[PDB]
Amino acid sequence: ARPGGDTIFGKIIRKEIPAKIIFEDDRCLAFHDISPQAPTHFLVIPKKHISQISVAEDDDESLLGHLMIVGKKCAADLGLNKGYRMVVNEGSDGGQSVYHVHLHVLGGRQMHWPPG
Amino acid sequence: GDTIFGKIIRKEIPAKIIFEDDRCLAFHDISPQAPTHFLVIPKKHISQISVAEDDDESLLGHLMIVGKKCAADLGLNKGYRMVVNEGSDGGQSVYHVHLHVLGGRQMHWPPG
Ligand SMILES: Nc1ncnc2c1ncn2[C@@H]1O[C@H](COP(=O)(O)O)[C@@H](O)[C@H]1O
Repeated sequence: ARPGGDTIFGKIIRKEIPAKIIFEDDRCLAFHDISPQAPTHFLVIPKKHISQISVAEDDDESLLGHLMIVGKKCAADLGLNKGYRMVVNEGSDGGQSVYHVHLHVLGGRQMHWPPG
Repeated sequence: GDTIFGKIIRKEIPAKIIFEDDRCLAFHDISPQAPTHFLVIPKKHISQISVAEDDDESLLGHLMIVGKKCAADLGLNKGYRMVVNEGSDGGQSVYHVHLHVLGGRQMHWPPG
């Protein structure tokens, strides 16, 4: 059990697969999405492996909130001064493709409603 | 300034409440975009995620944990999408921080 696991995102955490990194600390990593859906589109992920939000534990609250605080700070650092949308996809109906928790941050254009 | 979400927290206008604790409130969205569409909001008036403080971390994480628990209780066993909107480009509709939780249909990509 390599730390962070062997999903795409676990490999990125251990520098085994390349990524365009915006910010890194002891708890999380922010990097650009390889298939962007907006002019700016990045991901914020914990270093701790949690497969999906539906299985997060109560004591994971601080870490999940940290993803949002880092996401909003990275958005400011990238000049997203008109705003942005944060997204978590859970399971099949959420469209989830990578089973390591992650927060999308999208901006640099007008986002539409409904959010998919 | 006050918002309609402040009025909902204070019980001044009605909403279909799903869950409440000492620090947040979850309730069905009045303009639902999926068969299940609810909001989880802090009782603290944070106007937008861009002005949240570092010491709000665990409160924000609490919104997500409450959101995922309410989703399971509402029977969203095939999954769901969580969304926080910021500002004009994000489509933020009320200037009181709120986590959307949507499910009961396939959610699509891009997410708006
Ligand atoms: N190697 C990679 N580097 C950066 N982003 C990725 C990589 N592989 C997948 N993604 C993105 O990860 C997200 C996974 O889908 P989802 O689980 O629905 O959020 C998608 O937006 C992908 O484009």
